Amino acid sequence: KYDIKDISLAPQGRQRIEWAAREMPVLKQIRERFAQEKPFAGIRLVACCHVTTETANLAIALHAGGADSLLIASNPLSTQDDVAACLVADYGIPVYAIKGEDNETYHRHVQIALDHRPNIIIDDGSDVVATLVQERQHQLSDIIGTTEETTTGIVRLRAMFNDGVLTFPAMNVNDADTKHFYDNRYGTGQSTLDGIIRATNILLAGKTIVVAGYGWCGKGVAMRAKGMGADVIVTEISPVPAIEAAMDGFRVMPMAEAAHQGDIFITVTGNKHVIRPEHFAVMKDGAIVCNSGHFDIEIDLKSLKEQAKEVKEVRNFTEQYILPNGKSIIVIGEGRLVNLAAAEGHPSAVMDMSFANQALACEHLVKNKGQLEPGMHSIPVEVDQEIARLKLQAMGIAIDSLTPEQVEYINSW
Amino acid sequence: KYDIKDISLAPQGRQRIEWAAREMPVLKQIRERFAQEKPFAGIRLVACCHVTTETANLAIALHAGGADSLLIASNPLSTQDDVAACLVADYGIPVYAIKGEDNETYHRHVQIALDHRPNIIIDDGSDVVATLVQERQHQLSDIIGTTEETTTGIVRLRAMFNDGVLTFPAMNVNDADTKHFYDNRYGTGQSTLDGIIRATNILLAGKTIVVAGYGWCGKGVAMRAKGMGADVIVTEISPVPAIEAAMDGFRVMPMAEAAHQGDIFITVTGNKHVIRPEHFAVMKDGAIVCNSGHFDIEIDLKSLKEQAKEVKEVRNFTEQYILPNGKSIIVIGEGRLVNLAAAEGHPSAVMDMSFANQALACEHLVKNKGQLEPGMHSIPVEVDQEIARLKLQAMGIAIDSLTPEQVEYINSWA
Amino acid sequence: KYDIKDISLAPQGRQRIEWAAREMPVLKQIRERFAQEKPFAGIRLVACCHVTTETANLAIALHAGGADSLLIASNPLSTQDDVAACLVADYGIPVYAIKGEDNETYHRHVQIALDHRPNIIIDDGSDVVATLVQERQHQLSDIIGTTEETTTGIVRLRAMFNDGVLTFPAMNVNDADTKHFYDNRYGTGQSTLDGIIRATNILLAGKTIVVAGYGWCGKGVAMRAKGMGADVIVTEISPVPAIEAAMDGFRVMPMAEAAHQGDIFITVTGNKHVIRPEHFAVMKDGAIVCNSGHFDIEIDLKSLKEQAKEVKEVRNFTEQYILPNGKSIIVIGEGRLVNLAAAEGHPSAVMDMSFANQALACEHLVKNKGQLEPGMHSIPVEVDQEIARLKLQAMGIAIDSLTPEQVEYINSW
Amino acid sequence: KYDIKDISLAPQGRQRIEWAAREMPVLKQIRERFAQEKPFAGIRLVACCHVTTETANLAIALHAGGADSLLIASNPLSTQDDVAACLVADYGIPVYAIKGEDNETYHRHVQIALDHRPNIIIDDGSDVVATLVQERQHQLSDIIGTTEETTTGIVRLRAMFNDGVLTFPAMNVNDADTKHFYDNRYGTGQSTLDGIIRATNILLAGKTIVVAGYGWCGKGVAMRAKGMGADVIVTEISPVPAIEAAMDGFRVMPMAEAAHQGDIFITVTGNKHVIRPEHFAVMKDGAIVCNSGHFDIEIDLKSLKEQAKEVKEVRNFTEQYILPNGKSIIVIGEGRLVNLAAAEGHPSAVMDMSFANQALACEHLVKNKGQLEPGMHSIPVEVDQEIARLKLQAMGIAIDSLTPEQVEYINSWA
Ligand SMILES: NC(=O)c1ccc[n+]([C@@H]2O[C@H](COP(=O)([O-])OP(=O)(O)OC[C@H]3O[C@@H](n4cnc5c(N)ncnc54)[C@H](O)[C@@H]3O)[C@@H](O)[C@H]2O)c1
Ligand SMILES: NC(=O)c1ccc[n+]([C@@H]2O[C@H](COP(=O)([O-])OP(=O)(O)OC[C@H]3O[C@@H](n4cnc5c(N)ncnc54)[C@H](O)[C@@H]3O)[C@@H](O)[C@H]2O)c1
Ligand SMILES: NC(=O)c1ccc[n+]([C@@H]2O[C@H](COP(=O)([O-])OP(=O)(O)OC[C@H]3O[C@@H](n4cnc5c(N)ncnc54)[C@H](O)[C@@H]3O)[C@@H](O)[C@H]2O)c1
Ligand SMILES: NC(=O)c1ccc[n+]([C@@H]2O[C@H](COP(=O)([O-])OP(=O)(O)OC[C@H]3O[C@@H](n4cnc5c(N)ncnc54)[C@H](O)[C@@H]3O)[C@@H](O)[C@H]2O)c1
Ligand SMILES: Nc1ncnc2c1ncn2[C@@H]1O[C@H](CO)[C@@H](O)[C@H]1O
Ligand SMILES: Nc1ncnc2c1ncn2[C@@H]1O[C@H](CO)[C@@H](O)[C@H]1O
Ligand SMILES: [Cl-]
Ligand SMILES: [Cl-]
Ligand SMILES: [Cl-]
Ligand SMILES: [Cl-]
Repeated sequence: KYDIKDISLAPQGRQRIEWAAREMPVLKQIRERFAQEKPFAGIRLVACCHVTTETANLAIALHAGGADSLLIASNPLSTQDDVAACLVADYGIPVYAIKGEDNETYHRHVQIALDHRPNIIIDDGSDVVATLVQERQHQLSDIIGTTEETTTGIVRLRAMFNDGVLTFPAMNVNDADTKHFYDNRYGTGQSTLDGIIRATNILLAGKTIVVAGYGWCGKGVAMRAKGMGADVIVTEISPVPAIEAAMDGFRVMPMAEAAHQGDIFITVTGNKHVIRPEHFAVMKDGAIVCNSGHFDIEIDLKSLKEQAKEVKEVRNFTEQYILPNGKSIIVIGEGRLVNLAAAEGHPSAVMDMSFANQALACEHLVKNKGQLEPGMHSIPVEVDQEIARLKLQAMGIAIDSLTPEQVEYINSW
Repeated sequence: KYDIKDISLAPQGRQRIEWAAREMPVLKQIRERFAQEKPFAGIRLVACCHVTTETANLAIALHAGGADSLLIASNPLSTQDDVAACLVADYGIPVYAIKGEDNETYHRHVQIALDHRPNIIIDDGSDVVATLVQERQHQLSDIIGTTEETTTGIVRLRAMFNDGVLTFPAMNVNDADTKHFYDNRYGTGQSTLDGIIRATNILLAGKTIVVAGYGWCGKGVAMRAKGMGADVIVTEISPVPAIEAAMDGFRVMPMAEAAHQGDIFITVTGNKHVIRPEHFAVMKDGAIVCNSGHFDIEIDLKSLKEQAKEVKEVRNFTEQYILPNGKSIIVIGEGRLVNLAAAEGHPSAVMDMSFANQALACEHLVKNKGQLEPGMHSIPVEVDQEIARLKLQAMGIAIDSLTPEQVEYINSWA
Repeated sequence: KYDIKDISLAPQGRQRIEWAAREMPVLKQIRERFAQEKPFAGIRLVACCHVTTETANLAIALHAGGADSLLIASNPLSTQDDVAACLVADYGIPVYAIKGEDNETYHRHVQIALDHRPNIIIDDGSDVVATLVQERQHQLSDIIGTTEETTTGIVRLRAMFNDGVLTFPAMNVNDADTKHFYDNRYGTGQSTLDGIIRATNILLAGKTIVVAGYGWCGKGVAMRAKGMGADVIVTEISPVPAIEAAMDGFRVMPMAEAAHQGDIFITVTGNKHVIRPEHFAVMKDGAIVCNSGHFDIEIDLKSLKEQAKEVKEVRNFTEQYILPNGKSIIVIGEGRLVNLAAAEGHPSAVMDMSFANQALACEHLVKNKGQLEPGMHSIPVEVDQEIARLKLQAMGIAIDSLTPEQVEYINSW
Repeated sequence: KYDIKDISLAPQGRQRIEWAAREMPVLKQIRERFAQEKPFAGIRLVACCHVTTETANLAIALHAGGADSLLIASNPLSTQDDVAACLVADYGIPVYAIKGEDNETYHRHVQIALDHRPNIIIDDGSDVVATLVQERQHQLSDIIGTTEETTTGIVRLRAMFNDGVLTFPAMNVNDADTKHFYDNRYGTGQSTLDGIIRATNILLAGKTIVVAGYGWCGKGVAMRAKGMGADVIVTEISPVPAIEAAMDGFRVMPMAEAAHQGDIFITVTGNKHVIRPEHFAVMKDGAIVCNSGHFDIEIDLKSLKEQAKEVKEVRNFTEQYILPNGKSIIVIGEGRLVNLAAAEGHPSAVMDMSFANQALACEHLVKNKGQLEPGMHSIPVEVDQEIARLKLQAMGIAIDSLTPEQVEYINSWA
C-alpha cells in the first residue's frame, strides 16, 4: 500500500505543498493541460526522487495526467515525512520513503518499486535504472523510456550506454537549459548555504569556504558564499572552469593546499573521495565539511571514522569527530546532500522549471513510444525554450522582440 | 521561581548552548577571568534579552562573576524554550520567558524582574529601564547602572535623558564599534535572510527586496540580499545614507513608489508605521512583509488585521492576510524581529563581541560605582578596542603594527 | 608598401607592444614553436583586425611562422598608429590602417588587401571574407581557409553558408571556449567601462546603466557595471538569458521602459537599431549612449542626427546632441566599439588566448589544406583545452588531477 | 604673474572644465549665490589643490564670490596643464603649477603663494599651512582661517594643534560626511583603478590585489577591485577595520605575508614606508606597486632606486625597476597619487560635494571672522546635511520624510 513514517502528518504536508505551489506556475499549466489530455492513461510509473513539497507537486501533475505512480526516496535524509503522508492520504499515490530509513529499507523500496513493473521510470542519481538493468532484464519490455534528474545520473547513464546496456530511451532532464542553468546553479547556491546555516547557525562572513568543483553547482555555491561575505577557494580538475573561477575573483588551488586553509568545505564534483584522509590531518581545528553532490562518497567519511577516536552529535545534522590530538572535524548531514539533509532542498521556484521539464519529458517518451532510438535523448529545444518563456512570463518580466528589419539584417552578409 | 515552557528541554538547550560557545572565545576569556575575580559578588542583576544560546553564554559568564541574575524575554517570539530550560535546570538561573507568551505574561515578567531589586539592569529595547523609571522611583537607590543592547533602546534612553529622568548611568552597548559595526550589520544581514528562508524557503534570486532604512542594519540586509541574487530597493528619510545606497548600486525611492514593486519588504528603521495601509493597498498579490527592527510597530499590522477579511497560517511563522478585494499580503513572524522569530538570531561569532561589551560594561559600572555621572555613557575606547583585538586574534588573523619611525611620522607636521 | 599615419611613431609602438607581450605567454610559446616549424612557409595571408598592441603580437607570431602578412584595420577608430608604425618599421609587415580614416580609405584598404591574393584570411566582423565572396569569385582558388574573430562575423558566415556561398573552410575562432568565455566576457567587461571612463571620467556608482543583450559580452558588461556601483538594467530578446540576468540580480525590462530610466546605455547585441528614435525622445537629459557590439549600427545615430538641432564635441570621443527642447543625448565614440574607440581595447591577457586560438586555427587550415569540408569548422577541443592548460599554468595556478580510483568510479554505473 | 606649462592649452582646458561642471550642480548653486552676495569681497585667498577640472570649478566659484585667489599645485604629477592654462587665460586667476615640475619649483610656488598674503588658505595635505606657521609667524594676522581637503592634512593639523602652534581656525573639510563618505570611498575606488588601467591596460580580473589600509579609501579600492574580478588582500594596523575587511570577504594578513602573493599593491594608509625593501625582495617578478595615499612616502621608493641596477620607462606613467638578481618591480606614477598621476582623479560627481564643503567652509570662516576659537573645526552639521540634501535632489532621487506621529514616537520613552 505504502511505507511512510506517520500518516497523521498529512495536513502539514498539504499545507507546505500548496505553499510551494505558489511559485510553481509553469508546472501548474502543464498539470492543468495534462488533466484534459491524460497523456499517461493506462501508464504505470515510478519516481525515485527527493520526497519534498516540489516533488509532490510533480507527482500531482503526473497523477492528473492519468499515471499510476509510486514514489520512493532518492536519499534517506531528504525525505519529508509530512509530504510523504499527504501524498498517500490526499491523492492515493503509494509512497515508500521514510526520513532516516536505513539502507536495507532503501533497497527494499527499490525492489517494491520495480515490482510495480513501471512503463516510465523517473530517476535521480540513476539508482533504479541501474538496478533495473542489472537485476530485471526480463522487465525491459515494459520500458517506454526513463528520465534522469541530476548530473551524477547522467554520468552513470553514459557508462550504461558505453557498456552497451542502455537499450532504451533515457531523457536527459538534468542538461536542459531551464534545468541546470537554474536548479543546479541558483537553487543549489542558496539551499546549500541554507542547510549549513540551519545545521550550525554559523556566520559565513569572514570564513574561508572551499568549494570543490566549479560546474553548475560549484558556480552557484561559490557565488552565494562570496555574496554572504566569505573568502572563497575553488578546486578543480579542468583548466577552463578553473580559469573562470580565478577571473571571477576566487582563489584556485589544489585541495591539498586548500585543506590547510578552509573553515567550511563543500564538495560539488560528482566524483569520489574529493576530500581525503591526507586532507583531514591538516585541517583547522573545528573545520566543517559537507557535500552537495548527489552521493555522500565525495567525502571519505569511512577514513575519517577510523582516524577519529570519538564521534559525537553536537547539533541537528551535525557530528563532531575528535582526532587523537584533540582537533575536531565537523561533518554536517553525514555527508549527504546538505541542502536536502539539513534543510528543505531547492526553493520551488527552480523546481517548477525542473519538473516542468520532468513532466514534458515523460509526455515526450509516451507520445513517441516505439519511435525513439535507444540511448540518451536531449530535451527538445522548443520544449526547453517554451518553459523559459512561461517562467519569464510568470515572473512578471517582459522583454523585446526583433522587428522585421532586425530579422532581415541578421540574414544579410 | 521561574516561568518557562518545559524544563525537560534542558538537554537540547545545553547542547545548543555548548555549540554556540565555540565561536564565543572573547566571552570565554572574560568568563574565565570573572570566575577568578568575582566582579559581581553581592550584585543582583536583571537581564532583559532575547533568550538565545548566545544570551545563555552571557548569563553563564555573569553567573561566573558572582552575579545573582534573573533573566526575562525581550520579545515574546524570540525565546528559545530549550535555552530557558537549560539555564534553569543546569545553572539555577531564574528565567521568566515562554516562546509565544501573550503581552500580559510579558508585562508580568517585567514586574517580577523589577521585584528582584536589581543593582545592574541589562536591557534590550529599554522596556525594563523605562518601567523602572516610570513606576519604581522608590527603587532607584538600588541602581549602580544599566546597559542597553540595541539602537531603539538607545533612542529611548536619549528621550529619557532629555526628559531629565535618566538619573543613573546607562552604558550604550549598541553604539560600541565592536557592537554595531558587526552585530547590526553582518549579523542582521545574514540572520534576517535566514529567518525569511526558514519561514518560506522562497528563492531570493530574482526577487525585488525593499529594505526600509540604510543604517547599520539596513546596510547588512541589502548587502546580503544583493549577495543572494535579489534586486534591492532602499527607502530612507535622510540624504546621507540615501546617497550611500545609490553609490552601493541600489535603487533609492520613497516607500509609496517601492510599495508596488517589492516582492519582499524588510523594515530596519527603528521608526513607527514605516509600512502603512496606503502601502498594503498597492502591493503585489502575495508580497511578503517582515520586520527586523526591534519592535513590530514598524509595520502597521493593526490596520492590516482590520482591513483583511481573513488571515490563515500557511507555513511555520507565516500568515496570509486576504484583503477584501482578494489580494494577499504575507507576514512573517507576526512582524516581530524576523531573524529571531523564524530562525535563531545572529550567529554567535558576532554576539561574542556584543556580549563581551555587555560583560565588560557591567564590570565597568560596578568598579566605578559612585563615580559616574548620570546619563548615557559610551563604552570606554580601551574596552572597545581590546574586544576587537581579542576577536581578531581568535579569528586567526594577524596584522601589522607601527614602527617607531611611523609613529614619529604621525606626530610630525613640518 | 603600406598606408599608415606616421612612421616616426615606431619606438612608441614597440614599447607598448612588448609591454603587452608580458601577459601573452601562451602566444609566446606558439610563436616560439612556429619559428622552428615554419607552418606558413610560402603562404600569403591577410589580417583584418583591430590595429592594437595585441594584434601586433599575433602578426609577429605569424611572421615568425613564415607568413607573408598584410594587416588592415577592422574599424577606423580602433587603429593605434604607433603600433601600425612599429609593424612596418621593425618587422617589414605592410599595414594599411590609419586612426580615423574615412570610409573611402577603409574600402580602399580592403581592395589593397585582396590584391595580395591571400591564401589565409583572418577576419573580424567578416568584411573582407564577404567582399571576397561578392567581388572576387575568381580568387577563390587561392583560399585554403579563413578565420573569424567576433560573434557578428560568425552570424554573417551563417548567412553565407545558408546562402550557399560559404564554399571554403572558415575557422570559428570566436566560439572557442578559451576565446569568448574570457575575451567577450571579462575583456569586454573591463575595457567597455574603460572606454566610457577615459571618454568622460564619469562616476559609474549611483548611475542606472542599461545593458542591451545578456550574452557573453552582456554578462561581462553588466557584471563589471554592478561591480563598479551601478544599478544595472538588462534588455533581451530571448527568455533563457533574460531569466539569467534576473536571477543575477539585474532588472530585466523592454528597452522602451529602460529608455526613461538609463543614465548610460551600452549595446552588445550584434543586432541592428537596438536603440531607436522613439527611445531618444524619452531619455533623461544628458543620458549617455555607446556601443560595444562589433558594428556601430546598434544605435540609430542617423535618426539621432536628424532629430537633433545641434551636435558638438564636448570631450575626447564624446559628442553632445542637443534636441529642439534643449535636452541632450551624449554619444561616445560615434557609436563605434567604445572600448576600442575611446581606450585601447581588451587587455592583452585575454587576447593571448584569443590569438593563440587565431594562431593555431591558421595552422589548422594549412596542416589540413585540401582535406576540410566547406563551411564552418570549430576549434578542435584538444587545441581549445591545451590553450586553457597553458594559460592556467602561466597564471601560476595549480589544480587537481583524478586518481586511478576516481577514474574507475566514473566508469561504473 | 603665473607659472604654467603652456597657455595655448586653454581651449582644451575650458572644454574639460565645462564638461566637469555637468555633474557639479551643488557647486553651481553655490557659485550662483556667491555671484550675488559676494561673500569673499576684499579677501585674498590661496588654494593648494590638485589642478584639475574640478578644482577649476571651485576656483571659479570662489572668483564669483569676489575672492582674489592664487592657485598652486598640491602634487607635481597631478597638475592638468590645460586647466592651468584656462584659469589663467579665461579667468585671470594666477596659477603656479606645471605638470611634472621638480621639487625646487614646487617649493618656490609655495613661497610665491605665501607672498600673496592670503586671508583664507585652502590646503590639500597641509604643505602651505605648515610652511606658513613654520616660516611666516609675522604673517599670521592676515589669517581669517584655513581649510584642509585630505586625511593626511588633518593628521598634520592635529599634530600642529598638539604642538600649540595652530593659532587660527582650520576647517576639517575631509571629515565632513558629504566629503570622506563619498570622495574618499567611491571616488578613490573608481579613480585609483582608472589610473592603474590607463597606465598599463592590465586585466584586473584574476589578479591578486593587495590593499594596504582599510579606512575610507581602502574600503573603496578593495570594493572596486573586487567588483572588477580581483582577488583582494587587505593589510592593516588596527583590529576594527581588519575584522570589517574579513566580514566583507577579503583576506587580511600582514604585509610581509601579502608581499609574496600580490600582483598589484595599492597603499592608502596615510603612513610612511608601508612597503619596504624587505617586501620588494620577495615580490613576484613583475609585481605592480602604486600609491593612492596623499604622499609618495607610503612606498620606500628611495631604497628601491638604490637597490635596483636599472630603471626604464616601459609605458606612460610606468617604470620598470630591475633588481640585481634580475627580478622586476613595476611602479606607476612614481608612487604619487595614482588616480591623479595616471588618470584624471575623482569624477566630478563626488568632487561636487567635497568642493561644496570647501566653498561653504570658506564662507563660514569669513562670516565668523573674529568669532572662532583657534584650532580644528568640524564642518557645521547644517552645512554638511544641506550639501547632502542638494546632491540627492540633483541626483533625481526622492526619499521619505517623518510624519508628525513618527517624530512623536522618537521623543517618547514610556
Ligand atoms: N544538492 C543538490 O541540490 C544538487 C543539485 C544539482 C546537482 N547536484 C549534484 O552536484 C554535482 C555536481 O553537478 P554539476 O551540475 O555542478 O556538474 P558539472 O558537470 O556541471 O560540474 C562539476 C564540476 O566538478 C569538477 N570536478 C570533478 N571532479 C573534481 C575533483 N576531484 N576535484 C575538483 N573538481 C572536480 C568538474 O571538472 C566540473 O567542472 C553532481 O553530483 C550533481 O548530481 C546536486
Ligand atoms: N534584528 C536584529 O537582530 C537587530 C540588530 C540590531 C539592531 N536592530 C534594530 O534594527 C533597527 C535599526 O537599527 P540600526 O543600527 O540600523 O540603526 P541606525 O541608526 O544605524 O539606522 C537606521 C536608519 O533608518 C533610517 N530611517 C529611519 N526612519 C526611516 C523611515 N521612516 N523610512 C526609512 N528609513 C528610515 C535612518 O535614516 C537610518 O539611516 C533598530 O530598531 C534596532 O534596534 C535589530
Ligand atoms: N567590443 C568588443 O571588444 C567585443 C568583443 C567581443 C564581441 N563583441 C561584439 O559584441 C556583440 C555581442 O557578442 P556576444 O558574444 O555577446 O554574443 P552572444 O550571441 O553570446 O550574445 C548576444 C545577446 O544579445 C541578445 N540580443 C540580440 N538582439 C537583441 C536585441 N535587439 N535586444 C536585446 N538583446 C538582444 C541575444 O539574445 C544574446 O543573448 C557582437 O556584435 C560581437 O561581435 C565586441
Ligand atoms: N588619492 C585620492 O584621491 C585620495 C582621496 C582621499 C584621501 N586620500 C589619502 O588616502 C589616505 C588614506 O585616507 P583615508 O580616508 O582612507 O583614511 P582613514 O583614516 O579612513 O583610513 C586609513 C586606514 O589605514 C590604516 N593604516 C594606517 N597605517 C597602516 C599601515 N602601516 N598598514 C596598513 N594599514 C594602515 C588605518 O588603520 C586606517 O584603517 C590619506 O593619505 C588620504 O589623504 C587620497
Ligand atoms: N542570537 C542573539 N542572541 C541575543 N541577542 C541577539 C541575538 N541576535 C540579535 N540579538 C540582539 O537583539 C537586539 C535587537 O533587539 C540587537 O541589538 C542584537 O544585538
Ligand atoms: N579630481 C580631483 N580634483 C581635485 N582634488 C581631487 C580630485 N580627486 C581627488 N582629489 C582630492 O585630493 C585629496 C588627496 O590629496 C583627496 O582628499 C581628494 O578630495
Ligand atoms: Cl505546455
Ligand atoms: Cl578583558
Ligand atoms: Cl602549442
Ligand atoms: Cl547653500
